[PDB]
Parts: sequence; structure tokens; C-alpha cells
Amino acid sequence: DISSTEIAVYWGQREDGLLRDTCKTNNYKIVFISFLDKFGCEIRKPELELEGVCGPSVGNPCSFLESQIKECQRMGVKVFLALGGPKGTYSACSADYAKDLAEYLHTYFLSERREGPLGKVALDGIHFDIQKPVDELNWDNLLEELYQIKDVYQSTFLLSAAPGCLSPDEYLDNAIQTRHFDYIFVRFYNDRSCQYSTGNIQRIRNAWLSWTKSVYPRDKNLFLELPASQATAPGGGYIPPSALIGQVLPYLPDLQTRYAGIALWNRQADKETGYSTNIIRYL
Repeated sequence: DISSTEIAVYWGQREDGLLRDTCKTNNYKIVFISFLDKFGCEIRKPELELEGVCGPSVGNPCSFLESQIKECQRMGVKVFLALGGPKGTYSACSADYAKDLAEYLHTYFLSERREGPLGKVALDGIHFDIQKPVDELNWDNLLEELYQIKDVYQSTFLLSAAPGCLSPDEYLDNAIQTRHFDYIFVRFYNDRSCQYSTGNIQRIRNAWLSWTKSVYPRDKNLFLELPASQATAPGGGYIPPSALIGQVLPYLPDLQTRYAGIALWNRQADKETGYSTNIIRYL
């Protein structure tokens, strides 16, 4: 229901502040480190570069994040790695490369087996934010290889996706139809056919309904992903906090069984406007 709302947030830019400080706010239950956005056929060991934060181009190594990640997890926050994003050049390449990449993610990000870009860690999940890939092929293969690895080691990491709000999604529909994601974060912004606007919840309500019908199983596995300010959604979609709580959430069909909470793009925007602070007050 509404009171059990969990909040997620994207993190990975200079203006976001430190990861540790983001967790210690205690506003969030999930944080996406964003993004791993360059990989494809000839890139056997993908590197992480966070703009103005860490990477070979910044002169500060991303492995300094290891202790902050661990502090977050200790205080009950789940830390995901997000693939893809609005920028970069990414592709799953082929059925063979999809196996290579799934093994790479498991060895270096999910099991503490070796030292990787974020140091020696075991993250809580992998998040498919496939907004603008080279093409739509092989994303289902990547998902299915990670799912299989989970069975082999009896691991507990989670798998999630962030499709656009118009079903069926151009890039992730085959993957979503496997029924093997744990969570779906539907992006209700930058699309006039399915987002909120002042005095009209009919299009977002209908789109929520379409997603409850086409996503199985029928668990609490659906989040709304929304912009945390007007500035991070030049295509529209921003919902003021009082309108979210009062005019939108009470009127989503099957809220009781399907709704898991909200995700905010992004941490910088959230700091600037107090979005999640005002939501938490009205819970």
C-alpha cells in the first residue's frame, strides 16, 4: 500500500555528492550506481567511468568506493549497478558475448571473487536501463545468462529493468516476457502518450494498468520512475509531491498487490527540490 513505499534513486555524477552521504540521509532503500555505459563485441573487460567522480579520465580510481558501498549495505541500503543509460555506446553483441559479459559481471561485481572497478564487492543487483542501445537484440540473452548463474551459485542478487511507459517497449519487451526480472521500474516521463500533466491523470493511470496486465508474475514487482524536478524532464512528466500522494497513487488499479514504490531521476535533482523529503512526511 501507500505507507509501505520504498524509494530508489540514481547516483553517479559530481553534483550528487558522496555515495556515503547519500545513504546516511536514510531517505532511500535502493541506490543505482549509474552507469556502466560502454561495452560490446570487442570490449572483453568493460571499465567504469563516472563523470567527474572517478575513472581513468578523472584521476581518481572508482575502487575508492568499496568502503562506502559496504557502509551503505551495512545500514540496510541495496546497491545496484545500472547498465546503459541516456549516453554512451552499448550493445549485448551476440549470444556468445552475452555469456562472457554475464560471467564478467558476476566475477567482478557480484561475488567478491576478484578485485574489479569498484574494488572487491558483492552488489545487490544488476539494473537494465536500456534506453538507447545499438540495437534491440540479445538483451534477453544477457538476462537469461545472469539468471542461470544465479541458480548455479544459489545467489540472492536481484535483476531489474527500466522500460519506457509505452507498452510494448522497443528494446526490453523480449527480455520482460521471460518473466525473470525481479523488479520493473517504468519510466513515466519524456513521453506525452503515457505521462502525467496538470489536471489529467487518465493517461498515466491507463499506462499503469497496461503494465500490470503484461508483467508476470502478479507480485509486488512494479515501481514508478519519475523525475525529481522539472529540469530533469524537458519532455514533461514531473508530478508535484502533493499531486502524487493525493491525486495519482490512490487511483492506480491493483496498487495493493502490485505497487512496490518509486524511483527518482536523479539524486542531484532530489537535493535541489526536497522531493523525497516531502513524500516521506506524507506517508
